[PDB]
Amino acid sequence: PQITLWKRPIVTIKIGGQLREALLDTGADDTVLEDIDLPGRWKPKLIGGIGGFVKVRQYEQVPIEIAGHKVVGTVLIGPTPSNIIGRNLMTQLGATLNF
Amino acid sequence: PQITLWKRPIVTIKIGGQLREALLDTGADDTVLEDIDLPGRWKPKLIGGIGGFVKVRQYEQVPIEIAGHKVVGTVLIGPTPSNIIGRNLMTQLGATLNF
Repeated sequence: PQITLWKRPIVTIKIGGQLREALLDTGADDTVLEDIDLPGRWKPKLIGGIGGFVKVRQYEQVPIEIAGHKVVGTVLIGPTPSNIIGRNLMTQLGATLNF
Repeated sequence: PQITLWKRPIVTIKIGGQLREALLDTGADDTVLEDIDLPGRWKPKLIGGIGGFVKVRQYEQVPIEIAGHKVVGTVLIGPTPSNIIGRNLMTQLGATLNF
């Protein structure tokens, strides 16, 4: 799709059989979702850092559908003030900013 | 331009005769720049809020050039971990996310 920026660019995502929403955030390096579970192995990762780091769980090679488009990539599960799709998945979408 | 998302989408800006850089941030409602001065009247604005709000100065109807494209809009001046171009100016650019 072509998404204008008059509103926050919130899209529907499907991940691990869970239907959720998330913000397409070009100011985020990584994807962070709070309200899901994922199976199998993970690795600890520290995010944030201003006033302290937050420990989250890094899940690799995760199949995720974003606004109807299926991709694979890294998903961090842990606290976040909003679900965020970061550049790591937007590059898998082929997503560009255009003006 | 067409900007891919393999790196942070940092662009050159020109504002009030000052050449600077800033991140095109679709996860930001507003534009916030730290390292500039602007002339004339402003209004106080509170931003942030998690752990407390930060007071900044809102400047209205500011002419700003973003990656060579001249627009007009609101600019907040005050502390920010990085200079940010938010959706308020990206709508003035006609900027879309496309995939």
